[PDB]
Order: sequence, then C-alpha cells, then structure tokens
Amino acid sequence: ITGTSTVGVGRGVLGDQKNINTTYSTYYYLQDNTRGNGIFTYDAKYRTTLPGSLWADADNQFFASYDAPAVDAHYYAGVTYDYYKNVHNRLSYDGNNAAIRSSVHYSQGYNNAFWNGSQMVYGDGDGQTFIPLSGGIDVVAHELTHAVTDYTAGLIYQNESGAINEAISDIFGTLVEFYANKNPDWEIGEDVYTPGISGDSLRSMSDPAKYGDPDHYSKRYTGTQDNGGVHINSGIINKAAYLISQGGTHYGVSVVGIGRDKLGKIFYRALTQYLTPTSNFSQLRAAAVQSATDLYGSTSQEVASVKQAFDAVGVK
Ligand SMILES: N[C@@H](CCCC[NH3+])C(=O)O
Ligand SMILES: [Ca+2]
Ligand SMILES: [Ca+2]
Ligand SMILES: [Ca+2]
Ligand SMILES: [Ca+2]
Ligand SMILES: [Zn+2]
Repeated sequence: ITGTSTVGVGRGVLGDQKNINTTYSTYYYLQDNTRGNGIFTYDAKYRTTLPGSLWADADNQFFASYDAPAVDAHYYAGVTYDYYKNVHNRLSYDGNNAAIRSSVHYSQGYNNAFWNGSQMVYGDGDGQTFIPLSGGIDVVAHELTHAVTDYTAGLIYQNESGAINEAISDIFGTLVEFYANKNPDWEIGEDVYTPGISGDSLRSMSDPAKYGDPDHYSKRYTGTQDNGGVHINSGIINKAAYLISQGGTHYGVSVVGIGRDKLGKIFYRALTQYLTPTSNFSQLRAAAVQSATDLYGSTSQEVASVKQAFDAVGVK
C-alpha cells in the first residue's frame, strides 16, 4: 500500500518486545519501507491460499497472541535483509532489492515453514512439535536463504545438490542468528521446536549424528526419502562448515578454526561465484577452496582449513 512510514511495537512468539516498521493508511500495515522495495507480512488466516491479506492492525500495537508470529516474521525478515546487505553487500534475495513477502498462520497446526519460490510461509505448529515457526531467527533466515540460492547457484533440490542447498540455508540461518546475537548456537530451530523439551533441536551442525544425520560422506543416505536425503545429507556439509569456523578433530582429522566471519565470506563467494545447479559435494569442496584462495591466498590458513574440514567429512 501507499502510506506513511511509521514504527509500531509488539511482542514476538517468545514473549519478547520489539519495534517493527509499519505503514499507515487508515490501518497500520506490516509493511516496512525502510528496506529495499519493502518487507511485507501477510495473514493466511489458517488457510492455504497465498499470500493472503497484507497484515492490518488498528492501533500499531501488536501484543495479541495472534499477532506474535507476524511480528517475528516481519522483524526477522528485516534482520536477515540487514545481514545480507551489511555483511555481503547483497540487496535482498535477488541482489536488486526485491520485495520480501511472508505469510503467517498458514493452515492449521502446520509443523513447518518454507520458501515457495516467491515468498516465505510459516505454520503455527501444533503446539507440541512446534510453536509458530517464525519465532526462530535461524528458521526465517534459513528459508530466506533458499531465495538467495534460487537467484545464485540454483542448486537443484535433490540428492547432493539438494543437500548443499539445505546446508547453505542452515549455514546462513546460523550466521544470521549469530549476527543478531541473541542466544546464538550451531543448532537449527531450537527456539520453536518442542516447547515441552529443553535442549533439543531439529538438526545440529556441530554434531549432526545427535539427530540421526550423517557426519561423514561414508554415512550418506542414497534412498529416495526426503528428495534423496536433502535434510539428512546436509549434515555432512553442516559439519564441514562448523569445522571450518570452530575447528576440531573429527574421525581423527584435525581442523584449525578460522571463525564465523570467514566461514560466511567463503561460503557466500562459493554460492554466488562457483556453485551451479548440479554441483555435488566434491564440487562444493573445489568451490570453497577456490573461494578461500581468492579471498585469503593459496598459502593461507583459511585455504588449509577448508581442505582439512572437507577431508574430515570424507569429501574429496
Ligand atoms: N524443514 C524440515 C523439518 C521441519 C518440520 C518437520 N515436521 C523438513 O521439511 O523436513
Ligand atoms: Ca493492535
Ligand atoms: Ca539459539
Ligand atoms: Ca539456532
Ligand atoms: Ca524443544
Ligand atoms: Zn530448507
């Protein structure tokens, strides 16, 4: 809508207060004009039609329980936009300031979130497996990172290319979580998964095997479930990324950590300059090595650590 840019206040899924950029035209809409072509948040109203209605509020205060998923989808889309712009000089997911659209209250009891090729979509969860999924900054950033991938490497969502696609979303989801710097970790979805169980998550990057996922290429899944294991085999790449950043010894192979900022630079460059729709794990290794070489030099610690990490997870 056309209107006056303003600032509302609300509470997110976890009960935390935050300011949100809104637009006033009769109602206060969840439309943030301060970032690119805008960030727009919609109410799917428990239906599956998308996007639904641009979120309208009478008083610019978003403290109702029903408001909470919208507040977080809107706010965390803004944080993710800021990460890509400030850290990587990327303007929105297409690099041309495309409008970011999100819908909340998708379906009833829907235990997932996704990028549908055009926008973000968040279920409310069933209250036992998940609470509303936009409460997880890593979840929001994971899904928006699929949009970045769509416009860059375009990794096909099946088998090894698909597992790279997934790992890229977990990596940048996590780096956005660290950027915002509120309870950051190397776990995925911990803020919204299983409200009745403390200390668990959907996936772990530091120890993928904790949730049944492979941490070495020898343990890769080659069945047909989950588009050939895209959320399973992502563990192999997540583990490599974790090792590059944090270091460690894994199956007896030692990796010197280079930190999360350099991890982000290396993987962003690989994603945007070297990866292609059909890239496999071996080709990801080559892309990461080339990226680290460009940024830091062939004799650098950074290049050595990329090689060690991929060696540690059995990817040559
Ligand atoms: N995003 C993961 C799991 C999230 C919710 C599981 N019910 C997947 O789609 O496989
Ligand atoms: Ca209100
Ligand atoms: Ca966290
Ligand atoms: Ca996390
Ligand atoms: Ca939990
Ligand atoms: Zn994903």
